[PDB]
Amino acid sequence: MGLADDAPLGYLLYRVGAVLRPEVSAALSPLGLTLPEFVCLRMLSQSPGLSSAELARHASVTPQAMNTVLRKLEDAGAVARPSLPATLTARGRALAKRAEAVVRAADARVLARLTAPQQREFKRMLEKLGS
Amino acid sequence: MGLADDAPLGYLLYRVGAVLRPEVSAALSPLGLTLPEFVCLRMLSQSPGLSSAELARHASVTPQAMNTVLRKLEDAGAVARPSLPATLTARGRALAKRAEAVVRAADARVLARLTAPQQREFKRMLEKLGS
Repeated sequence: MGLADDAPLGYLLYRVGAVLRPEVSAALSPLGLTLPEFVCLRMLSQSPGLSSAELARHASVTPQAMNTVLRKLEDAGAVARPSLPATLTARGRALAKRAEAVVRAADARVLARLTAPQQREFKRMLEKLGS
Repeated sequence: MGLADDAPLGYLLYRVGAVLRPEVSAALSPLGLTLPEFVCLRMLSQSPGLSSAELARHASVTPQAMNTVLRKLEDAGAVARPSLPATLTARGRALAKRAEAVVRAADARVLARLTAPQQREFKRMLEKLGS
C-alpha cells in the first residue's frame, strides 16, 4: 500500500504507520512477543479453536508463517500443544490481556506527540476520511 | 496491523486505509490493473530487470503471488516474455505512467473530503506523527 500510493495522503499515512509499527513491536518485545505472535494470540483469545489456516487467512499471511508463529507461541507455553485447531493456555490468556494493554499504551504514546486539542481535531479528521 | 493495534490511532488509521485502498483499486480497474499488479508494474518501471523473488521481497509478498502477478502482466502485454528477471514493454512503461497518474488522482479525491485549510492542518499533523 505504501508502494501503491506514494501521493501525499497515502505516503503520510504510510510514514505514521512506520512509526506506530516499531512502537508497538518495541512495547511487545519485553513480553517475549513479536507483532505477528501478538496478532495470533489476540485472534485465539477472541476465537478459541480456530485452525492455523483460518488464522492465516484472517491475518492475511501464509499458512506456513502462521504455523511458525503458532510454534513459537507453543514454545512460550502460551498456545496449548496441538493445519490443526489451536487454543490458549492460562498463561496464554493472561499474556494476551497484558499484551493488549501494552499495545493500547503504545498507541497513546504516539498520539501524545500532539497536544490534546490537536488530538481531538486529528481524530475527527481521520474519522471523516475513514467514514 | 489493523489486527495488531485496535486502540484509537491505529484503528482510525486502519479505517482511512480501508477507504483509500478501494479508491485506488477502483481507479486502477478501468486500466485492467489490480493493486498488486500496479505495485509490481511500478517497481519494474523504477528498477528494470529485477527478478520475481526480488520483487516479491520488496512487496512483502510470496514469490508465488508475485509470479502470478507477473503472469497476468505478461498476459496484458505490459511485462515482456521471460524466479526470472522481468522487464516492461513499451506498453508496460506507458501503462505504468498512466496508472501512477490515476493513483495520485485517487489520493487527492480522498483528501478532498476535507476543506483546504483542514487538509493543510491534517497533513502537518500526520507529518508530525510520522517524523
